[PDB]
Amino acid sequence: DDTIVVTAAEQNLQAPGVSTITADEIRKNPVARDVSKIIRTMPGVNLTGNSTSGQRGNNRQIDIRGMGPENTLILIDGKPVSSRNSVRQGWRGERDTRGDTSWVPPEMIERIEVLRGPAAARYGNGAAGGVVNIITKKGSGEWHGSWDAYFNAPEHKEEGATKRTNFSLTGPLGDEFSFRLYGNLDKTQADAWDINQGHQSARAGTYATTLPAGREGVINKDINGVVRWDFAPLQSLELEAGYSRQGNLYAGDTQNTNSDSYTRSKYGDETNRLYRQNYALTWNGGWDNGVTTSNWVQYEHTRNSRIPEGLAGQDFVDIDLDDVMLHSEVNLPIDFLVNQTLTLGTEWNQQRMKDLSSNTQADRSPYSKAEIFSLFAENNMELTDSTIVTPGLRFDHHSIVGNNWSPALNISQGLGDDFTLKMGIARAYKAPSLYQTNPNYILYSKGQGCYLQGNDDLKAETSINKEIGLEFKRDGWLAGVTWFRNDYRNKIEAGYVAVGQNAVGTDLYQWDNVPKAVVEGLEGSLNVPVSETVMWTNNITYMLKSENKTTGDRLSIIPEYTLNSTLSWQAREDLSMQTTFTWYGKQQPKKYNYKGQPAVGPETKEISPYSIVGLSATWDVTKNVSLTGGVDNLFDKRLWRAGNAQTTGDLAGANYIAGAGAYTYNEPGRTWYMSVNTHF
Repeated sequence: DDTIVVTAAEQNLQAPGVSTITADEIRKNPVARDVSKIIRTMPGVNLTGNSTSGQRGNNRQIDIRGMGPENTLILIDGKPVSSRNSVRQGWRGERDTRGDTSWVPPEMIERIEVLRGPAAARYGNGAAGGVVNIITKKGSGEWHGSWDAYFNAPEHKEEGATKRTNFSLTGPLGDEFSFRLYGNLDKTQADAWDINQGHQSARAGTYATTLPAGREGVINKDINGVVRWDFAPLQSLELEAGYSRQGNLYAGDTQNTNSDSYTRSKYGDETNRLYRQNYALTWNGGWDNGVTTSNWVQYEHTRNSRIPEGLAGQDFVDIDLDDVMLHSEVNLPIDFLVNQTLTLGTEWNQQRMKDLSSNTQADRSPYSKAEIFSLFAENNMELTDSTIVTPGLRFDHHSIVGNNWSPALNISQGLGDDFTLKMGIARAYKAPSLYQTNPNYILYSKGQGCYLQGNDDLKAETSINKEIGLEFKRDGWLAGVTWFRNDYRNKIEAGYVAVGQNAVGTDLYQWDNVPKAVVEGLEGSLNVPVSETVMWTNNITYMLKSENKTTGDRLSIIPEYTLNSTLSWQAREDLSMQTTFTWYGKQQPKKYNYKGQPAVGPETKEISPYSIVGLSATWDVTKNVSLTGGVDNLFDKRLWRAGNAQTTGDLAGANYIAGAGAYTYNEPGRTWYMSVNTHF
């Protein structure tokens, strides 16, 4: 019998908490400044700030199932992106990066895999929330190429516009060789410095001329090369090198005085930079035998050169991150008593950091370094014609933190009538950062929270993630309901109790483990082939629970439910159109302030449910030219950041900024856009 069973990894793409977005979907929904705009329309995915304090509220990233953006792991072609680790995390979880879903130009994406909960855990370190694996378009050995451009146009200028243009080339490079090359340039203007004027929370005294800043701008440059050697049947070697330069257009958190202040002297300048270099060597092999192997090595070098903000107690300060990842694995089809494919592998990862942070403040440390070594086995077993079980175990040894065991089990059972029952459970793993495990890494906050330092005795974060799903599927019909729950263990947050004062009576805290937190909810999907030419797709997500069991507070600020819906019409064979609709449930902020007291008055403001609609059309004029036009936010529904979620100062004193509650971000208004794709 020659029916091989698919690998556990492939099987897992069928888990109820996995979604795929195609190049076609991407081409019809042109992205402006970030592809997370399309990733967030998947069920169980939200766009939210790094910190539930509302700080850096206009820097939103992909959050999966309410676990927080920090818990989403991004891979490019299966390889982890560590770049975010060159920027230190703040006291409250804020992180001054643009996220990791903007390294790959949108037009270069073949497809996107979004894995959530149990399916995502096998990827190891960093996957507590989920995995977003970005797959690039591959070349075929013959000449092909593309030349594209995109730009939008906000009806309200305060809102920054985006322009993007890119190209790719691929072809034969000899006998057994080939190459792919692509380059990208994009620019997104920063929002106007006074965009939130007339919307700022109440403030006074030293804060009265201050305003909440809008979104910061960005400038991207990228170049990527790949050489592929197809030396044997089912045998290839692939060498990749790439380079990206990401720069900001400053606005900050309070780009606001009406005065010509420090905030206003930088507004629009590049004050922060990221240079990312990645190099990879990949060996994939196959045999008539059924056996496959995948072995690669990646070296990622990231430099963060930023102008520091504030003080303690224009010149760029740099931080360099080095990451080398080794990965090796074989897939063995096996006929024991039942058909099955055994996967066996190992990974080695080393990360080095070189800083320029000693901080007098009257702690000096040059490097940081850590290694993770891993072993893992997975098996995909075909128990019956309708029954599949995939058990797995991953072993991780972290150089500072020790051993971690991560078991997983996903089951799939056909129930007849094109109905399926699916369940999974897995233990996720996230190791603390070079920063959080370093006693030398300190942070001060005017307060006495006073000083916060590393902690070499931190446990890794862990998470038991579960899901049960029911799905009906056929002929373009799809209906599904999924229940999920994560019991999050040892989340690393700023500590809740001093560990002793200093040489002044000044209190010191550590990064520490929160014992328990929970996230629970429901996911639904509904696709209706309305007509041979008309499709209607929908997904809904509803949150039952989000909570840090230690503070009793929310883990992430997201809509209580989110509904996404697309209605598309294939009018001509070369012409389509679509309308897009999203509806958000209400957004409730934190319940308690920094000193554990109930949020009061303004700090408690919620955003009511709201919706945004878009329309767009794509016309393939020739098999070489495509034009796409659309408008986002058809009804111009807008939101403005009013400041951080909570009150700073004293409402009854002379100096203060009233809290914003959940109004921590700008939803941009009606916007026109156009896309021109040229290809062969």
